[PDB]
Amino acid sequence: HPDISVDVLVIGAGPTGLGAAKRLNQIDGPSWMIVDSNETPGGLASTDVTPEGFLYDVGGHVIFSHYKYFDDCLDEALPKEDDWYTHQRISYVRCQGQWVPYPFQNNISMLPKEEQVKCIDGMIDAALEARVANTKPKTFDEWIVRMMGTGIADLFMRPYNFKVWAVPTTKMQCAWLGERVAAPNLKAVTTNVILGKTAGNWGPNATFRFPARGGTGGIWIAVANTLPKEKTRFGEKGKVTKVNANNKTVTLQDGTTIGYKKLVSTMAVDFLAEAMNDQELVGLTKQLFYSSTHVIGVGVRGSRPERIGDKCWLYFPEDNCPFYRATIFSNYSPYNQPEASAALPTMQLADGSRPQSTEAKEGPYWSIMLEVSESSMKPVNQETILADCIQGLVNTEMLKPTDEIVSTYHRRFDHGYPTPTLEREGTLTQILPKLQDKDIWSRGRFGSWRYEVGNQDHSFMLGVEAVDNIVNGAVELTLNYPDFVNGRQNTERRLVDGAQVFAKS
Amino acid sequence: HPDISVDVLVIGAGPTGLGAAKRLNQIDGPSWMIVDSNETPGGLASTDVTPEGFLYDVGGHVIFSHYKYFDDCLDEALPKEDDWYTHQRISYVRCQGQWVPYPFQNNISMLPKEEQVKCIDGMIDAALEARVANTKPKTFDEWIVRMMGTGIADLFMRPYNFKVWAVPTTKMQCAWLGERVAAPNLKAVTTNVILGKTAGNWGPNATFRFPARGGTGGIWIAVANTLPKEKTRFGEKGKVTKVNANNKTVTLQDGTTIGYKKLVSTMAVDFLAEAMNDQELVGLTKQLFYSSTHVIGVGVRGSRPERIGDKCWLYFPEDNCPFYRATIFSNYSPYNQPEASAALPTMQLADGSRPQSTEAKEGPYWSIMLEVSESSMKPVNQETILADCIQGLVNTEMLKPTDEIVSTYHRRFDHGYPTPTLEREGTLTQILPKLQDKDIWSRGRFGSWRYEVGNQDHSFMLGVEAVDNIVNGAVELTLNYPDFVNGRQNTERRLVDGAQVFAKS
Amino acid sequence: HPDISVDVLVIGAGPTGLGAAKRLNQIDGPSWMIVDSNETPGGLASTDVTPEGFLYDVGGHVIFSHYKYFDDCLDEALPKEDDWYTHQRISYVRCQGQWVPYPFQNNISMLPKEEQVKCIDGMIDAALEARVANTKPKTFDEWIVRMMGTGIADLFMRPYNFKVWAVPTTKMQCAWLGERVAAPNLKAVTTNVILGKTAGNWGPNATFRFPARGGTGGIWIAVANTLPKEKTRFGEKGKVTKVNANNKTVTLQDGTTIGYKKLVSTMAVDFLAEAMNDQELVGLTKQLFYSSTHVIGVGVRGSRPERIGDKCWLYFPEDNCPFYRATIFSNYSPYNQPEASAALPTMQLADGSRPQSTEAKEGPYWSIMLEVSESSMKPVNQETILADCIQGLVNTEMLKPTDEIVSTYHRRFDHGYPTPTLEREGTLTQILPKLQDKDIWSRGRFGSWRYEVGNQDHSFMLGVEAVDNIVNGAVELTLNYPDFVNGRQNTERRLVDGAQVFAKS
Amino acid sequence: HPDISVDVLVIGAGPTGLGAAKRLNQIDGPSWMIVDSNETPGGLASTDVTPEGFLYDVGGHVIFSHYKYFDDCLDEALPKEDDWYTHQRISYVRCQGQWVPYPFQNNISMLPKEEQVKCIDGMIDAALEARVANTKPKTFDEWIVRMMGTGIADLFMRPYNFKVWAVPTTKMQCAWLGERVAAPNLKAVTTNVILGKTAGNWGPNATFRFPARGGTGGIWIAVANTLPKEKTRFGEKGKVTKVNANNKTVTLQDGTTIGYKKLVSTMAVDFLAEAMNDQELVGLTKQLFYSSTHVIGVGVRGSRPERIGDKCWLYFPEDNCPFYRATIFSNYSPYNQPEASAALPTMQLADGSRPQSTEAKEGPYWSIMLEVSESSMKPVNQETILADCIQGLVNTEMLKPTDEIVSTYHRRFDHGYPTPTLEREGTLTQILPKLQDKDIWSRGRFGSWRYEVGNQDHSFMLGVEAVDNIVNGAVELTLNYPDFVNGRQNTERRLVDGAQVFAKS
Repeated sequence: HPDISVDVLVIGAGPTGLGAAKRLNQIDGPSWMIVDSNETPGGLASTDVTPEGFLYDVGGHVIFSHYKYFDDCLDEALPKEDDWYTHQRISYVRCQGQWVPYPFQNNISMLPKEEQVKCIDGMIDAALEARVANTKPKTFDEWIVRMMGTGIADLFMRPYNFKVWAVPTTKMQCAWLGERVAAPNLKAVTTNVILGKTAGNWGPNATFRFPARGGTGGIWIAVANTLPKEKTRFGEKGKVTKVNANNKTVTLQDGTTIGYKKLVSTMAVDFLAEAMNDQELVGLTKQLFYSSTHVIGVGVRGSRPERIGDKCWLYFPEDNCPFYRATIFSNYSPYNQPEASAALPTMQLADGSRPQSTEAKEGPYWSIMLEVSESSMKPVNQETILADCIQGLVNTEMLKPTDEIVSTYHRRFDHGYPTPTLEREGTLTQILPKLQDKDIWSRGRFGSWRYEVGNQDHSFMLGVEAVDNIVNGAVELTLNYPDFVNGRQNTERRLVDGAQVFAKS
Repeated sequence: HPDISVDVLVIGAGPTGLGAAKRLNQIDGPSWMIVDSNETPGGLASTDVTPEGFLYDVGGHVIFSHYKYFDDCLDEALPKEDDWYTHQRISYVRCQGQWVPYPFQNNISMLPKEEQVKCIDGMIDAALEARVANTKPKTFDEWIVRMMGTGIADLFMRPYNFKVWAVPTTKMQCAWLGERVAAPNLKAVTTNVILGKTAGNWGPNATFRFPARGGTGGIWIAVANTLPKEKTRFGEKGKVTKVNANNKTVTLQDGTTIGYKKLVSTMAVDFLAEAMNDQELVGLTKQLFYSSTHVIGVGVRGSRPERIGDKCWLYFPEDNCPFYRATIFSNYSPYNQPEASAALPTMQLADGSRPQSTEAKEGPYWSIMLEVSESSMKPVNQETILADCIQGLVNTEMLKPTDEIVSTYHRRFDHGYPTPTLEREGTLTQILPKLQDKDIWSRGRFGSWRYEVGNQDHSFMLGVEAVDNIVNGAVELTLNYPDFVNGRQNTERRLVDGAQVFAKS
Repeated sequence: HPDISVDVLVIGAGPTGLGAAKRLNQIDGPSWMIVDSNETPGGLASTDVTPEGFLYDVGGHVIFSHYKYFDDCLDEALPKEDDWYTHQRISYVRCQGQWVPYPFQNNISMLPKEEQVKCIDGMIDAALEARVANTKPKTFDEWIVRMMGTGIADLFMRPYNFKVWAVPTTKMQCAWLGERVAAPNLKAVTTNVILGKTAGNWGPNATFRFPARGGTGGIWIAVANTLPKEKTRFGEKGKVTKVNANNKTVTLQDGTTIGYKKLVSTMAVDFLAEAMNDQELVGLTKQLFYSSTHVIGVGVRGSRPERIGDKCWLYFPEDNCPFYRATIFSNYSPYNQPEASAALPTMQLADGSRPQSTEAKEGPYWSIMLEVSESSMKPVNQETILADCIQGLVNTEMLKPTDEIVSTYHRRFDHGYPTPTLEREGTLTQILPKLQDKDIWSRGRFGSWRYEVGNQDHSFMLGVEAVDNIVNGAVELTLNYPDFVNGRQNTERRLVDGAQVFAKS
Repeated sequence: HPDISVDVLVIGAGPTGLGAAKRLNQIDGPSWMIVDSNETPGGLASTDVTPEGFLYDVGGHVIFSHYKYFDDCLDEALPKEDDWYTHQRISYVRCQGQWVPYPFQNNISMLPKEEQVKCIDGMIDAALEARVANTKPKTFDEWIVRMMGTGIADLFMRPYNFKVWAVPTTKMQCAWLGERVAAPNLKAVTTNVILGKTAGNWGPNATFRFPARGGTGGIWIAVANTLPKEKTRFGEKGKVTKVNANNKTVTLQDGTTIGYKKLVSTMAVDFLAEAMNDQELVGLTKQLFYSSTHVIGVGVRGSRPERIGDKCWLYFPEDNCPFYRATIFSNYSPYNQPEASAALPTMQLADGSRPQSTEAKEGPYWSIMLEVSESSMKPVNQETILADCIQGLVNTEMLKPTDEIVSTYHRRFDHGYPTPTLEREGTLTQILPKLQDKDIWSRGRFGSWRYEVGNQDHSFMLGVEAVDNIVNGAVELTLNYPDFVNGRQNTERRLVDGAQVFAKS
């Protein structure tokens, strides 16, 4: 007999676990509890703060929701209008000294005419091939070329994607991209070239909302706060060290044992295999591939520069900087950095020099958040990456050499991106059903390892749907059919369903 | 206040309504009731019997299930191995004096050589066109010709489908057919021709099971018998005559009134609109097209003729008989007709002549069930159709002129097939959301009018998924995504889900 | 017995007859004679002069030679360097207020951007269609739109060709255009649009030579002059009125009879039929279609305007002028108009007004030569066409309203262009063999009626090859295989062949 | 001064040389002479005879004339109807125990059904690929596969062509095949398979004529006999040993010197270079490739067996015989072998054994002529090739083991086929113009090395057209445009041209 027994045990209190917990709490049938090794819930959707008062998410986090249920829970958690700021989804690609509006191909009018020719010629070849194609592309790289042609591929998507995924495009599958035909809109691209037109894919009806305070992490603290505390176990007291799948028992770091009938596990599935002492599963999970993420944060003195303006996130295919993406984090909330009246000494200039003066000066302040990927195919020198990033900011004209840096941040996250390699699906089909047969629902960004359903809303719903499968025999649509859930508005499932309305009568 | 109040009212106890009821009963949450104007549940999945003891379903009813939940309920209803008989899915196409195994194109070796040449030439054209196609077909007819080529299309699918739908193939949409590419398998067809091969699409793996007793109707009587009797009102006492959507009140023939919070309606949506006295909906529903079905049954003295054999159902593209489909119903169960020792006089010979003797003689007996369609584009003389069908059986060499007929059956069903016209969706997307805004779930073969999800299993699940949407916020997948439910094994939803397991503890 | 007998009689001393005569004269074998109704040889390659001293060819005549034999005779006829002027092949298309370098499609960057978009979109459609094309175009019109796409076709080739041929492009064949694939060079076209570039198809090596004196007509007088005078009969005395094909006799206007063994006839073949009093041939030949040509000449006071510059010939697709082509004939030779010291009074201003003064004033002068087509499908008012042309010159900004016109010319040529209609070949393959059966070689622009071998060099060579077929069994390649002779430089036949070298030895 | 001086010297009196001679003789202008090292004209179109009286051509020689001139000279040489026998062009392919009518692909209905399936599947792939093809094949092999698909290519064209050319198909060009599209007639091939039909490409209009006496060589002896004898020098006395291209002098084996103005050389161009002591030409001509031909003749006792019948020539793709082609030479003329009354002993039986009786016995006799190719890529054991051929006759069921062989013949011809390798043209366009610059016209099967114009008529006309180029500036059409001469009836040039008619008056 174990110290604790519940119907459904949830491991992990990032978005996926909290999703499971919210649905269990709403259903209010089977007993349950949720554990996490961290005292603060949120996982990779948490937020750090520097000693100088600059917040950083785990890299650029922008919410786009495909589900009403996720909306209900965020609304419940942060119900006030001033809990949120709304922004247009404004992004550019840095290329040859220019900020090119995303998506890159509709905007090549900004490049020299000789580059436009190369790009259009390439897209003409792709259009003519697509006209007679009768096989689907097999790799990300094939998909990219067929869609963009060679010239456009080489300027952006090819080099950018290696900088993000930390594996060559030729090593990745292309199903995760969805089911749209791999072929150019030659006319649209050419029409904008001819008219000398630029056009971003944002506007009044393409926005996101971002929490007013606490960064992205503020959301998950607040969602977790709506749960009954006695059913949570967050911190050292909730760290899982052993999972005995045959006994349906979990052991915590402090020796506590928890018996379950069903397990929803949201920790990285390779960690789960180890915790299970299951050598066959360990072997299989070791076949999966992932990249690590270095988040670098830079706090800067001054009112926001005109060159920066209302930019949100930015892409960097070029090799004059180590990061693949920069976020103007100070544009997301004025509470992501200190007030103007806060006094801070200059730590260094962007050119790397350090002033002798220790004088604390006032703001205002703005803030840049950078991401650098790492894998066994792309090493990162942790000791110089901060200074390399800062030099990169100078090379891309984001910072002037004389800009005053008042805060810095660097953190490496081991499991950053689950990689859609060619082998991923073959391996997952040997892993997930095996766990399933042991009444283990492994789900989440690393729980089930599928980037195309790896955002905050997807993750949350992987937990919600897992519980719905366990209790109500629901289909796990997000897990098995990402194109299905991503291609529609999912409005049917709500924080208050008919079951609760009828029961309250 | 109404005579009776329930959370969920279900109108109709055909498979769709019975699915809603089974799911409501299993969930055992919201209060509910189910009514039907008929004392015997089953709707179009019911079974009649002649005074001579010959059973007839409402035309050929062969079950292919896409859902475990449906299987669970059938097994619960009729759990004994001897409650069912199993048969291979054996079907042929009557063509030019030959029984051609289905699928037709894989078996044209039975046709004369010069005709094989014309068929293969047509399919080569279709194959060469498919290789460069850059558009999808827009009509059923275009889809047929792209798949088969002209010659093969003209022999079977074109004339057959007119005889089924009672509208030309050029007036129907083709999304209902699913997402497969409209293109020929030229190598499959030529290979069988070169080898002189015939092959049907059946074998030990491709089977169906049929109720031992009571015909298809027997299934639904048994399923209904699992419901709590007190929550059903079947018969004149259960005939709905009025629906007041604004007050959420239903009024029955005998004046009883029922209040509901949510309505699941499975009667034909055009009747529903009439009962709502909603003139706008009456107008829209009159825009829907449907065909009526004449069912003709013929009971025949004699052991099963060799030429008939193990045949199950049969297609008739040709002009020498009015029916589009025949079923050897006596092959489905030995209890679909009287035992050999039962004595019956001969009513007539197949060529229409009087028998030599008027006395009762013994069997054994076999049985043929026929289908003739009717619409505004295809009238049917009810006065002569029985005789025309019988002459058709002689014409197609199903009966010899000498065969002795000991029973006949004819019945017209007004709502037979909901037609996938080009106009169908345009009309339905105006009807269903208006009903939905009134908390009315109109669902079923004519409740929602979509043939591609119009079988017994689809119908049952339309009711189940409607309840699940109402109670648990489930997606109505069968209703909105026919290709999705038909392309997969739906195993998640069970008659005993977690909710019930956890509650029982 | 006839007044004269020769082995080979040549009717007509345009380039074609002169070709036959030149080759007969070189071979110096069979006896021969050449006749023409005009005292001056040259036919449609002759030159008129106005009373004011302005020369006009029969519309734009620019030589491009496919044969060394043709080159040899021109060099013999006019052997001095200063007998000729060399110019680049400079041409433009007048469109929407612009002079657009030929070829039109490589220069649409001069048009408004919105129009550029339409043109490129059309040619994209054309390129994608050509990629899967499995049939050849059957009409001139289909060829055009497949090469250019709709938008580009509509701007130039379609409306221009109707103005030229005086029949719609849908009524003409396309074999005469040669064997190039009807598909666009999409990359060349979009590249120039992207680069904002213009480029004509001329340069230091794309040139023509034009005679220093006497216009094109000067070539043929000089060539004719190299023949033995006593073998020529030019003028009223040389006019053929009757051809008796059965007696192999010809009767001239003055009553003289000529007997022949072989006839090379270069008069229009419809005229030949009438002269033969052959009703079958008369019937067939009037099934052939042709347009008449109006040549309009305008002599203008002043040095060459900058806007005109080095332009040679110009195309006019648009409806603001009646002519289809203009030639800056003063650019071809300084001797095509009077010298600057020559004094001439102004006849009218370009806007039609009277000059201030009637006095004779000095030059210099420049000169424009225009062509207007006429057919039963496109009537021409002979009484207003000159004035309409002059207004057309103002509309197209070739002349200012104030420009001083000092000379005018207008002449109508009945047989101008033999039309490549869809029916042409069907008719010619009935006519030519009947004539051939009577030992009549009917050859030339209207002798054999094929425009694609209808220039000066072709015509000449048609005569040469006819003689070579008659004497030496040579293949009539220019006549039967336009694509052959046009796709190579024909170098083998020379004015001095082995035969004459060995003979003189 | 040289011993003899002529305007035009012809080296070689095979068909090419004789063509030149015949045209020079007709033109009767320049002086000329023709020399040959063999006393009997004919070259590779000569005929040998065994000591037993069996004639053998140099392999199968079947005339198909593209030219009226060639016909004229054959008619003049052998004017009587009894000088020729006419036959249909009957040929078959030996394949898996059967005689398949040519063309192979239209007759695969003869093969086992499973094999027909593989053949049709392969041709289906070829048809679909051809539908979207936009590049031409670059090798003989690519051409074959695109026309036939893999299955069919592998059964006949691939192995047969290696047996013929003695180089792999992947090493040969495909321009020599003409300009017909490389694509299958899928309908014709499947139609014959469906109807179970066979059909040869012969009939009453597909015929050839063969000389009644003296074999093919009889033609050329008779053609040579029409020449003025004093202008010929045939035999050891006419053997060219030295060519001094700079002095325009030729030296014969007996020391005689001949000066020329123009040289028509028909000897193999590699031999010409050596005789010129031109080291550069030697190096170039050594880059050409050729195969040798072994001719094996077999004289057989007996009347023609039924299994042989009216067969003319036969193809052998398979490994069970070393020859690629057999000719039933005794079907071509009754005078190709001894009369029945001729008494000859049996030399061996077809199984290789000694006959029982060594007595001379009577006929009738029939006769088989075989061809085996050899090259550096395909060596042949010359010592055993006769016996291997005879065993091959047994293996292919052409001879019974007991058949009695009364005569054998074997001869190797070093220069047999000029090979259309990928390199051929790059080499020839360096060779032929360099010879042309020296007033040397090198022409013929090995004179100009183009197999596609390498038959008797082609060769003859290469000689004629060379002369016509030299004297009348004619285009050398056969030499430079094989597709042109092969695609039409060349009727213009006759043995009596206009030149001769006019001169005789």
